[PDB]
Amino acid sequence: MHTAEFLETEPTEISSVLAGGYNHPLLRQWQSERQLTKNMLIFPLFISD
Amino acid sequence: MHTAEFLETEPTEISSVLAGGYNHPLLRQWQSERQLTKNMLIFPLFISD
Repeated sequence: MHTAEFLETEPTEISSVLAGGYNHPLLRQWQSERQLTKNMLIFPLFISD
Repeated sequence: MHTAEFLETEPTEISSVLAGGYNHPLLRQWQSERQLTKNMLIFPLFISD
């Protein structure tokens, strides 16, 4: 009978662990190199004669 | 009589002109690599027993 196979793993390498930096909603913001603000927007205007 | 002296100047070099990038209040913001937001603040708390 086909059964789930689990390979022999080695101890986790710290260099592999990145999850600690984006496990929370706030972290999603901290992880952004730049946050979206109102004064960053430029609305186009088509003026007619 | 001591009078104001003005030296002979050469035509302005474009590479000298940087003023066009921060002459307006909004430009002061555009010139910032990162803007200050509320979710960037971390308030310290001293809990007593």
